[PDB]
This record gives sequence, structure tokens and C-alpha cells, in this order.
Amino acid sequence: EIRGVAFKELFRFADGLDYVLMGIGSVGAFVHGCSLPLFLRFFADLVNSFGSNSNNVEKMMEEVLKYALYFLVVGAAIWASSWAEISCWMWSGERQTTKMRIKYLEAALNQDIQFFDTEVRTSDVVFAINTDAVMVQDAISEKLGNFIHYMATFVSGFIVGFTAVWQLALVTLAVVPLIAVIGGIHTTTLSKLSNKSQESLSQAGNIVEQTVVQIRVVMAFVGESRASQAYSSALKIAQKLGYKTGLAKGMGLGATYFVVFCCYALLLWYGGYLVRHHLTNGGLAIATMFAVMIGGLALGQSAPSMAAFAKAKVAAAKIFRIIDHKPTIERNSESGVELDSVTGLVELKNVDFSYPSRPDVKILNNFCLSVPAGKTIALVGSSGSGKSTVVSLIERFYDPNSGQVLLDGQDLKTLKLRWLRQQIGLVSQEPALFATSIKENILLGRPDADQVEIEEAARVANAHSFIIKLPDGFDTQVGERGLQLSGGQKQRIAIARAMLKNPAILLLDEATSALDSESEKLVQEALDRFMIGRTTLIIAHRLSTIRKADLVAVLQQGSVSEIGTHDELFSKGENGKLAFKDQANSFWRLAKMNSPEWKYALLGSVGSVICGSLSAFFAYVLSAVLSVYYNPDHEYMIKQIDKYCYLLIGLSSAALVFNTLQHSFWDIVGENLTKRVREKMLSAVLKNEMAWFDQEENESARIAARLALDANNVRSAIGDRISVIVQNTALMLVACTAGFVLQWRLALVLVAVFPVVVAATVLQKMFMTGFSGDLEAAHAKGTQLAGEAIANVRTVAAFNSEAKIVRLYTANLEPPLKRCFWKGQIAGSGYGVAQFCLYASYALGLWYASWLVKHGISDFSKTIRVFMVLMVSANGAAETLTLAPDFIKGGQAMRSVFELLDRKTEIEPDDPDTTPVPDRLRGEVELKHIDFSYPSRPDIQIFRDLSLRARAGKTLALVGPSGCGKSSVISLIQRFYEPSSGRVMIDGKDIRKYNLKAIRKHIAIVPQEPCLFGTTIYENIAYGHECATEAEIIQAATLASAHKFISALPEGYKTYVGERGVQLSGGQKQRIAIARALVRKAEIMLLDEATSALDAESERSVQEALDQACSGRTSIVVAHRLSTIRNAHVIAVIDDGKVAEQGSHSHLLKNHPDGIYARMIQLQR
Ligand SMILES: Nc1ncnc2c1ncn2[C@@H]1O[C@H](COP(=O)(O)OP(=O)(O)NP(=O)(O)O)[C@@H](O)[C@H]1O
Ligand SMILES: Nc1ncnc2c1ncn2[C@@H]1O[C@H](COP(=O)(O)OP(=O)(O)NP(=O)(O)O)[C@@H](O)[C@H]1O
Ligand SMILES: [Mg+2]
Ligand SMILES: [Mg+2]
Repeated sequence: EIRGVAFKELFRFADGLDYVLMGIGSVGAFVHGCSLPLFLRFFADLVNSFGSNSNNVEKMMEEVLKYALYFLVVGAAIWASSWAEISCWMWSGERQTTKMRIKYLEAALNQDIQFFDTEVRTSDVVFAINTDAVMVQDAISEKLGNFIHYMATFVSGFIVGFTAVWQLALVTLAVVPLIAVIGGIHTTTLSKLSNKSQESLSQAGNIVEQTVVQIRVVMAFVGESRASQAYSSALKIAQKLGYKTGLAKGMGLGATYFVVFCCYALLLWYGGYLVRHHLTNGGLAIATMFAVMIGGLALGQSAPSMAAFAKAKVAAAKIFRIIDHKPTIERNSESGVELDSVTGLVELKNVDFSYPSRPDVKILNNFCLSVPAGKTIALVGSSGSGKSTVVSLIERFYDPNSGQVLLDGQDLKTLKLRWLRQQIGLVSQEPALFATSIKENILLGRPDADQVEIEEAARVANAHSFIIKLPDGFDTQVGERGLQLSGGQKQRIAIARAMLKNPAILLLDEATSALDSESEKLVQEALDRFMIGRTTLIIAHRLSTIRKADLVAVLQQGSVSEIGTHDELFSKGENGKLAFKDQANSFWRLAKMNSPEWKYALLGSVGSVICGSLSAFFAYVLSAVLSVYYNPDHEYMIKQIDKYCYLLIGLSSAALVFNTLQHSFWDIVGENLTKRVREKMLSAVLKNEMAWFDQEENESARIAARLALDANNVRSAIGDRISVIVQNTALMLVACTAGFVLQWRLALVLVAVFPVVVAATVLQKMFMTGFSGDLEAAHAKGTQLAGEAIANVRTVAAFNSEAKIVRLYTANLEPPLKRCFWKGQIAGSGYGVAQFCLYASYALGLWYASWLVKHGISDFSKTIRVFMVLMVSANGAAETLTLAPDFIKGGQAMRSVFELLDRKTEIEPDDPDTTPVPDRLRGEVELKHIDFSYPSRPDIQIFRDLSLRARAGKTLALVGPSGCGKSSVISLIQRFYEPSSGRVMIDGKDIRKYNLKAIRKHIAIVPQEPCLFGTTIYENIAYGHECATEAEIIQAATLASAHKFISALPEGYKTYVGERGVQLSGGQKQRIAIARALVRKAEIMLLDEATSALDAESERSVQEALDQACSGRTSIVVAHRLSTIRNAHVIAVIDDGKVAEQGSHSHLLKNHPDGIYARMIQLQR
């Protein structure tokens, strides 16, 4: 394998326009990166002009106007540079990516079947088509532009810092690694603890998934409380892990706050020292500190670019490996002969095409097809010596081992290999349709034909009137994924696309779509009476296409057996808008649910406020220090700077303490809330009906994913998100108050430009995240078509529609190209306008500060303090606004959770108050006039007003046929599916009114395909009773003949078992389920087919265990029970739920059971 190619090789599909776009985007990214430190330098110059000229009001006003003009120039430069970078990079990346997808699909479909058998697999090719978005649509589309932009920012910030104040820049460059390593430690610890918590949540999801896959026994054996308790224990483990995670996150980010505040205290003291020694200015000091931080952040932000570049190198190496391979199929003449008789006879001296994956195996040894012209020849044989290899031979897949295949005295190997393809028709087992129009999915057989030939191609063969009468319309883009759910329409569309093709050398490889409907009847009229005759190796049915064919040509052991007469039989084993009032109500309900932890939240809230306030205070101090930088009194300057540094150290200590407090307590309340939510969701789902678990969207994997995702989503929505909202609200409040009390009418101006600043900063955050959306979703349709074409590469090569598929792929990928260009242009223009308005607002604020100072309304100190404090307030508001979409997502998860919780259940496992039940029952049950009881699929209605009787202390051994409601009478007994017309009376009264959980504690079951959950067989057996103890388990194991086999292993009771455990035999788990049913010790017992596939001694042991269970008390056994039913008084015999005579095993009345019950026994004997 290859670990990657050269980075430049990723640009192999860049034409002149792509080169121009890349150059323009690179220049724009470089200038946009350099602009921000240049703006810091210009801010330093403006502040120096605005503070150092306090006495000369005219000079400072003129210089402030000049530097506001420079701010406008920088804003325009950022506008142009960001527009260029974003739009050009996105467009060039999209163009190169689309060119690569087109070329890759063409190259892949141009290869032979060998390249997808022993070289790169079909799944690998589809995955490469998927991850072309990851490779080229990501790394060189925008990540390259971001890399250039951030490297430019880093270099420009370093240059600005080291040209303004090199002393302060050097000490700041020394400082930056401290914050970097503190943040790295915090991120590492947080990621590790989050991974551990995620593993705990995954284990909890495994627990709930195991609960719902085995819901049939969990509901029956009143194990819902046990499952809830186990889930709660797992959730408590995950909650302790989340507590550790929250404490670690709070401590780490409080350490970051403490370190940055202390470092700013040191840097501000050193800047005061530099101003005191007349080395530089205060504005220069602030700007050089900020510029070195911006350079450090820029250098840190180019790591994702390098990660994307490495991933791109490896994935481009893969894609180039597929593309650059020259197919061996086209190494032949490709132009030899294309003028042969349409009625051709394929001759095979020796069969070949031993697949290159396993060249040692020779499935086809030696035989000849010797097909008749105009007469249909069939083949049949075993699966191991299959017939599809003959199809591969005929279609010239170029794998000749020893012999050679030739058509009517002309070698296929030396043939054109182009004309042969349309000469040879094909309808394989797979329909192999494509995500394109139905007309195209037929037209691709003969491209030159118009709609008319398509019409008679779909008319002569099969019926196309379904398409005409299709509610979608005359033309259809194969619906969504496939036109037909059944597959008959798919097969007949394939037949029509072969009809536009030449059927001269037709090949029909049967149909694996389970067609046993009128689709086969229509197939009888399509390509079963066609005038010519060639290989039709249909083996779906014995008489289908074989009885009518004049040559059976049975194939076995890679050689043709007796051929010609079809009368002889062949031995084989073949079978034959959205209102937010509802969201607010849901949030209030969730908060009421989270009442017990409100106190904790409140403390965390307090911490948030403090931290919020702290930030403002810090900004204030910083701005205040700047005012002290421009002060003629040196001693007063030193005293004020030292006071501010000490206050800032105190702020750092408070920031650490209250950050740990806020985040620890907010994560504590979030963990408690998500644990409570998960527990309530589990209770709600376990309170539902069995039909609810039957539904597909409530599947086990679906349920686990839904629960985990919803809980995680709301957790964030309620934790760090609300933390940040409260913190930023406190910051904004404190900042506005400080600005207004210092110098109003300028804070009013900054509030006037407040929306501009918050919008521009939100767009800055978006740019940091990335402006290109979901790359895979953008090319979803083209990716789907490419994957379908790759999976059906055999059909594409057979119909010679490689060019048509590639052209359809270009037509599918053009709209994403146009959309990406337009999105890039809109994003670039919007981002540039936002930045220009931001810098215009900054210039306006500083000029208004100058105007207030010149008029004598205010002073420099108050103006600069208000300005900086309001700017940090705007930054906090930006954070809140950019976190709003997570609030939207959390509201969606919240309404999902509260629609799951508030769903009502028809059946109540834990009834509030019902008719009390005695400790021991009689066992008599009457299922009078029962019905199908299957809401999920009401198409079928079994139990046509059927009634069933079970006398107290007696057994029923009903047998029935397969799929006659055999395994559903017990479901009616346990109230899994409520019978609408059925009266199920237990102990003389209906089960609907007694305590359901109490009865389910008094009825045992041995389900068909026995449930083997848990980790140890000991717990599986103990599941039968709450007070399992040890004597009960031992006696149950002994009674059901389940003690010797378990003790055979050294582990015995404490043995690894379950879904992830060691797989054991069916008889062992059946007897384990029987032992669990016995240890349940129930008056009414329900059995199933516990003898599906067992050896002689295991069969005898299972029958003995069943005999003992029946001898115990009242029981219902529904197994086949061909003999030795222990003389049940009655046996219920039914035909699809209809009323029928109850033929007994002893055959007292040998009239009804003679033709039903005894027939299967005679057949098996
Ligand atoms: N790509 C492959 N690599 C290796 N062995 C293969 C491959 N494709 C098919 N086989 C083997 O080919 C043998 C014969 O089956 P084959 O004729 O290919 O298909 P089939 O589905 O059995 N045909 P049919 O009987 O007409 O339905 C089997 O033993 C397969 O394992
Ligand atoms: N999830 C389901 N949704 C709808 N119908 C179902 C579902 N599962 C089973 N059925 C049908 O409900 C009926 C139950 O037949 P029943 O004999 O009780 O079970 P079975 O497992 O089919 N028995 P058997 O064939 O003897 O092993 C049959 O018509 C089933 O096909
Ligand atoms: Mg086949
Ligand atoms: Mg069953």
C-alpha cells in the first residue's frame, strides 16, 4: 500500500481557470491574514494620536480622522481579500473535485471484473467516491485557503509585534507557550474523560438494545424493573464519569483564565515599564501584546489544515491508484472483427475463468455449451458448481485458463469486444437499475433510439402501462431509490433495456428477487417465446424455462452431464413556521423535571455571573491600564499600574475558583438531568405495547440511537450552552453598566453599532468553522449514482453504457458545481461586507471618542475604557448568537424526548389499581373469539373468531401448520397484542382487569428461538424469579436436564455467554430457557418449538425436560410434537385460524387429524 502521494499531485485536474482561481484565492487569503495585525498596528497609532495629544485637541482630532480613514482602508482591503479567498478557493476546489469524480468513475467503470475481484473491491471504490469529498473537496478547496490565511496572520502578527515593541513582543512570545500547554493539557484530559463517558454511554446503549431485542421475554418475565435498575446503575457509572469530566473541564479552563490573566498582569506591568523608560507608547504595547496573541492563535489554527492535508494525501493516493491502472480487458485488438452472423453458436473446447482471487480452484473443468441457433438451451446444477460462470465466459470477461470460447467459428478472445457486448443480451439475477430516469434506464441499451423504440421495446416485452399509469408521472427518476418494491418491474425494465439491445446471443440468469407472483407469468410472455434461442440458465423453478427448453444440459462438477432430453429428472437439493411557545413550555417542563438540582444550577449560575463579570473587569482593567500608559505623572502611573496588576491577580484567582465552580456545577446538573431523562425514557418505552416494539422506526438499533442522541443533545443544550448564555449576559450587563457610568453618549454610539459588531463577529466565527457545508450531502445524488454503477459494474460492461453513465454523472455533478460557486460568492461578499462594517464601526467609535475629547465633554481615559469594554461586550454577544443554533437543535431534541415520554400506552405493565389476583391460580384459560391481534401488518387476519380451552391442571399440545398463529396464542395469553374481538379469561375472569405484572409473574414461557441474554447462564436462570436464591436455581437446572452440560465447562454457572459471548448449541439454550420457566414456578406454562435442530440424545433430553414441565402443572405446548405428547386431553388443530376439529394425538376420532396431523408425520418417516 501507499501512505500518500505528493501534495502537488492533488492538483492534477487544474486547468487555466483553476490556476487563476487558486492564485487569486491565495493572494486574497494572504492579504486577509495580514490585514488583522495591520489593523492592530493602526489601532495602536490611533490610540497614540488620541492619547498623547490631549493638550493639542486639533492635532489629535486630525490624526484620529486620518487613522479612521486608514481603518476604512483596512476594512475595504479585508472585504476584497476575504471575498477573493472564500469564493475563489471554494470554486477551484469544487471544480477540481468534480473533475476528479468524473475521471475516477470513468476509470473505474473502464476496468474489468478482475480489478473489482482481486484488486480494489466494490465497497472500497464506493467508499473512495464517498471520501473524495474528504480528500479534495475539503483539503485543497478551503483548508488550503485557511492554511494560507492563518500562516499569513501568524507571520504578519509576529512582524507587527517585533517591529512595534520588540521587548514586549519577545516576552509575549515567551508567554504564549504557557497558555498553549495549559490549553493542551485541558483538551487532552477533557477528551480522555469524554471518551470514557462515551464508552459508558455506549455500554448503556448496549444494555437498552439488549432489553429491546429480548423485549418479548423482558415484558413477559416482569424484568422491566430489573432492566431499569441495571440501566440506572450504568447511568450512575456514566454520571460519575461525567462529574469527573465536568470538574476537569472547569479546572482546565479556570487554569487557562488564571494563566492568561496573570500573564497579562506581567505584560501590562512590563508595558508600563517600557512607557516609563520612553521606549514605546501605550498603544504600541497593547497592540504588540494583542498581535503576538493573534499570531500564536493563527499558528495554532493551521493544525486542522495539516490534518486535512495528510488525509488528502492518503485518499488521493488511493484514488490515483484506481485511476492510473490501465485495464487488461482493452489490451486486445478492440477492432478485429465486428461482422459475424447474428445466429452464432458458442463453442467451448475447455471451460475456464477460474477467478484470479482463487486460481487454485477450478469450478469449471471441461465441457462445451454447443448452443443451438434459434432454440433455447437451459442449464441447471448445484450452487457450488454454479452457472453464472458460464455467463462470465459468454460475456468475454477475459479469464481464459486452458481452453477457449468462440462464436460460430470465431474466437471471442480475438473478437472486437465492443460489438460482442451489444450482440449478447443479458438479464442477470440482480436488476441493476440506476438512479436516473426510467427512460434512460431503458434507453442505455441502444443510445441511438428515440422514445419510439423505447416504447415498443417496453410494449413487446412485458407491460410498460404501469409506468404510464404510475401516479408519479410518465417519466420518473426511479422514484427515490427504486421504482418497484417487489422487483418485478425492475426485472421487466431490465428486459426492455435488453429489448433495445440485440437479443441474438441472449443470456438469462434466472431471478433472485423471490419472484413467485404474476411477474413470472408476465415473464412467460417476455423473453420466453423469443424467436432466437440461446443460454437460459434459469434454475429458480424446476419446470420454469427448463421444461420448455429442448436441451436441459444439466451441469455438475464443472462438466456437462446428459444433454438433450428433458424428461429425465435431475437429483438436487434445491427447494423449488414553528412556534417557540411550545419550545418554551417544553423547556419549563424540563426545568421542573430538573427541580432537585436547581440549587446546584443556581450556584453554577452564580459562578457564571462572576466569570462574566470577571471578564468585563479584566477588560476594564486592561483598558484602564492603557489610560495610565498616557499619563504625565510617572509615580502616579506606577502606583495605578501596580494597583491594576494586583487587582488582575485577584481577578485571576477568582476566575480560576469560580470557573471551576461554574463548570463543575453546571456539568453536575447536566449529568443529573440527562440521567433522569434517560431513566424516564427507558421507563416510558418499557411501558409501551408489544406492537410499539414491533414497528420498524422503534427498532432496537433505532431505539438505542434515538435515546442516546436525544439525551446527549439535550445535555449540551442544558449544560455548557446555558452556562455561556448566562456568562455572556452577565458580561454584557456589567460592560454596558460600566461604559454608561463612565461616559454615556459614547456607549450609546457603540450600542448603535452593536448589531454591526455582533454580526461581523458571528461571521468571523463562521469563517473559523468553515463556509462550505456538508460536502458529502452536496454530492449525495452523484455519489449514489456512482456507487450504484460501481456495484453493478457487470451490467455496465455488459450493456456498454460506461459513457452514458459517465455523462449522467456529469449531469448530476453540474448542479453541485453551480451551487458551490454561488455559495462561495455569496459567502465571500457577505463576510467582506460584515468585516468592512465592523471596521467602519470601530473607526466611528474612535472618532466619536476624539470628538468628545476635543469638545471637552470627556477625557481620553473614560472614552477608551468605554470603547474597549463595549467591544468585549459585543464579543460575548457574538458567542451567544453563534451558540443559538445549538439551542435550536436542543429544542428539537427536547420536543422529541417529550413526545416520546408523553405517548400513552394501551397496555399497562404497572397498573395503578386493578382486580387483585390470588397467589396461586387454577390454570384454566379461555381464549374466546380471538382475532389476529397484529396492528403492525393488518393485511392478514388469523384466528377467525377462534376459541381455545385449557382446563385447570391439564395440557394442550396443539400442533397446526407453520404460520397458522401457532406462536401467537401465547402472545394473547400474556397481553402482548390485545385481541379486539377476543375475550381472554384466566382463572374464570379476563386478564385485562387483573394485575398484569402479577400475572406475568405467575406465567412462564419458553420462547421459540430461545432468548439468551445477559453475561452468565446463572443470571439467565435467575431471571425467572425475583427470589432466585440458590436451591431454586439448582433444582431448576436438575429438573430440566440442564445441570450436566453446564457443569461440563469449568465455569459452569459463571460462564461467558450472550450476544458477545461464546456461541453454544440450540438445545443447550432451549433447556436453559426451560429451566428458567421452571424456576419461575408458575401455574400456567407456555412452550414453543424447542426441538428445531438437535441430535438424538439432546432431542431425548429436551423431550424429557418438556415431559417433566408438562407433568408439573397446567402448561401449553405448541411444538410440532409428532409423538409422545404425554397425552394432552385436547389438541387444537386449525387452518389459518379457522374453526376446525380438535384432532387428538391418540386419534380417538381419526377423521380430521388423519389428513392433517398424520400427514407430516408420515412424510418425515
Ligand atoms: N468473485 C469471485 N471470487 C471467487 N469465487 C467466486 C467469485 N464469484 C463467484 N465465485 C464462485 O463461483 C462458484 C460458482 O458460482 P457462480 O456460478 O459464480 O454463481 P451462482 O450464483 O452459483 N450461479 P447460478 O447457479 O446460475 O445461480 C461459487 O463457488 C462461488 O464462490
Ligand atoms: N412483526 C410482525 N408483524 C406482522 N405480522 C407478523 C409479525 N411477525 C409475525 N407475523 C405474522 O403473524 C402470524 C403469526 O404466526 P405464528 O404461527 O403465531 O408464528 P410463526 O413464528 O409464523 N410460527 P411458525 O411458522 O410455526 O414457526 C403469521 O402470519 C406471521 O407471519
Ligand atoms: Mg447466476
Ligand atoms: Mg413459535
